Amino acid sequence: HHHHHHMVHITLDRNTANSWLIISKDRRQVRMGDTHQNVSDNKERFSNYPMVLGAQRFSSGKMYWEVDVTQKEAWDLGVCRDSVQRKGQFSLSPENGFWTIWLWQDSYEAGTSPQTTLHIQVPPCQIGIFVDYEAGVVSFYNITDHGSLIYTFSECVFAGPLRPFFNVGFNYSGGNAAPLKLCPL
Ligand SMILES: CCc1ncc(CNC)s1
Repeated sequence: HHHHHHMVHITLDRNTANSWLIISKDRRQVRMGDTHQNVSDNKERFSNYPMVLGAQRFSSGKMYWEVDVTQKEAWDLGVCRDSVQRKGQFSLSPENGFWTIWLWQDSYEAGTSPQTTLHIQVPPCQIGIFVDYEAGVVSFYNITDHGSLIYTFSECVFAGPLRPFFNVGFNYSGGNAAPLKLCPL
């Protein structure tokens, strides 16, 4: 792909984070803590899952960023509406305001309803995410495999400002402690 020139500097919004997440001082890395991280509760925090939003809001244009997923067993990445539900249980789907892919139990899937099997021959260490607001497109690229396409959501009905979306996943296994990292331009 040739989307690299739409690169945007994404930073994480502490105030949206689940209370067990640890966000680095530069706001470019997030990982699961082994306990509550001693923050006050607020209506923005994702309560049920280890999720956090980027600070940036997009309502136009073309945007591209990259995320490092090295050695993780489970994660969700993509974009979501600024107004997605924060509390209680919910599915990641466009009907609920999410445009996401994930890794879970050694398989990759796109967050459609129902979910779609992805075909990845080279497990990615870094994922590229491309958003074209006007076109209604969210695309995912395998940086480890020369930028090969993973998945395109088209005909997207964003219906609001978009925010970068992250889930570090649970760490029940002891094999999923590694962080998500926003990679340099
Ligand atoms: C969603 C908040 C959490 N409660 C317990 C957690 C620890 N499990 C890996 S994370």
